[PDB]
Parts: sequence; structure tokens; C-alpha cells
Amino acid sequence: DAPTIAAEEFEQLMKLASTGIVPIPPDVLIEASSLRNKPKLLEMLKQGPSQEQMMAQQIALAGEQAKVAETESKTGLNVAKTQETLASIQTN
Amino acid sequence: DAPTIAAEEFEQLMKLASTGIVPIPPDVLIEASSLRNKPKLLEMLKQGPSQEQMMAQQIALAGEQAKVAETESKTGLNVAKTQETLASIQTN
Repeated sequence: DAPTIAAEEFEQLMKLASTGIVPIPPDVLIEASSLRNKPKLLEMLKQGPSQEQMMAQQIALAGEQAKVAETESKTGLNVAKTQETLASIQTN
Repeated sequence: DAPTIAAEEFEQLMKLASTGIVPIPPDVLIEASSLRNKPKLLEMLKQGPSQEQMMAQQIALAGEQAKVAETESKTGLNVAKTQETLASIQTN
């Protein structure tokens, strides 16, 4: 006996999360609650990281791409040195 | 005595997962569970990885490949240097 089906769903979700076997994300549990500031909590949880926290992702991605480009350039340099050494061998 | 076959099945799955000897993944538990938010939880758990970490993994693989290529070019350069040293030995 519960006042609403939402109450039953919230109780079942809480019981499932108490055991810890089934990880229920916080937003789902909040959506099934009976809190007046539920829209406020949803809006505060739905927003992403700070201005620089997200930008650090593409900063690191560009850095890693730069490292792989440098490694490929090193491959080219070593190959060119090999060709130069072979040409020097052939000349003399 | 269970209401449906699915209810007893979910109860058995929960009992098995409580022991922890057999690792039961959460998605099966939510699929067997009787919840109205089941499609939403299933979509959230089965959602694809974000493009950022996929790009990071692909750049890591590219960097590993570039490192292997740099290694092979360095080995070729070393072999060419050995051949050049031998040729300089033979020309004296």
C-alpha cells in the first residue's frame, strides 16, 4: 500500500541501491523522489564541467596528436639518415 | 509462490549475485527486474562511450604504432651504420 506508483518505484530503487549490487545513478533516484527542488537538483546535475575543465580535454588530445606527429617525423628522420648512410657507402 | 516467472527469476539472480562468487552484470538484473524506469536505466547503462575517450584511445593506438615505426627506422639506421663502418674498414 503506497500513495502513488512513484512512491513504490522510489522505494524499490532505494532498496536496490542499498545492497549496492545494482548501481542506480543519482539522477534516476532523484527523478523518482518527492522533493520540491527536484528541478533544481536535475539542472545542477545535468550541467557539464567548468570552462577550463572541459577545454583541458581537447588540449590533451591536441598534445597527444602532436606527440604522434613528432614520432612520425622521427621515423622519417631515421629513414632519411639510413638513406644518407647508404648513399655515402655507395659513393665510396 | 511468485507472481510471475520473471519475479522469481530476478529473485534467484539477486540471491546468486549476493554471494559474489559468480559476477552478475547490472544490465541483466535491471532487465529481469520489474521497474517502470527499466528502459531508461537500460539505455543509460548500454549507452555508447563518449567520443572524447574514443579519440583518446585511437590517438594512443596511433602513438604506439608511430613508436613501433620509429623503432624499426632506428634499427635500420643502426644496421646501415654498421654496414658503413664495415665498408670504411674494407677501404683502408
